[PDB]
Amino acid sequence: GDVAKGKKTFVQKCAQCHTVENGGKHKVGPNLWGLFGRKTGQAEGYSYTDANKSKGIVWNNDTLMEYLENPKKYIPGTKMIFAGIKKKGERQDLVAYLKSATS
Ligand code: HEC
Repeated sequence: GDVAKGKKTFVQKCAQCHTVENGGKHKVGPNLWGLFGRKTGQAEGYSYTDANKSKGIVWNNDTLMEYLENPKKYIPGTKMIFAGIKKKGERQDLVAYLKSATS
């Protein structure tokens, strides 16, 4: 996806609850550094719900694309209160940015 477009999407819809940089602070949600290739709920020092921690899947392009379309559907009981990015293209660009900004 388009990294530049994904960045603006992140700033507009995710930034209020997330940071992505290495050593980033946890806000409403956990810092996202190192997300790809890691199982759900593994950000150091963040208090996740049992649901996010128990999902047991590995975050990557395919799981992030599904999750971001409807967070609560993928992880019922999650405390991430966000409806999701409905457009696939917008979601793909966001994932592209996430991959670039989190490593
Ligand atoms: C606050 C109102 C939020 C907004 C807007 C977004 N997210 Fe979030 N996110 C939030 C919380 C409180 C949590 C933890 C949920 C829990 O049940 O513990 C999360 C979690 C995520 C995750 C999973 C992280 C992990 O498993 O380590 C991802 C990948 C994530 N959030 C992504 C994300 C994106 C890309 C957003 C914008 C579209 C976004 N979130 C917004 C709270 C909030």
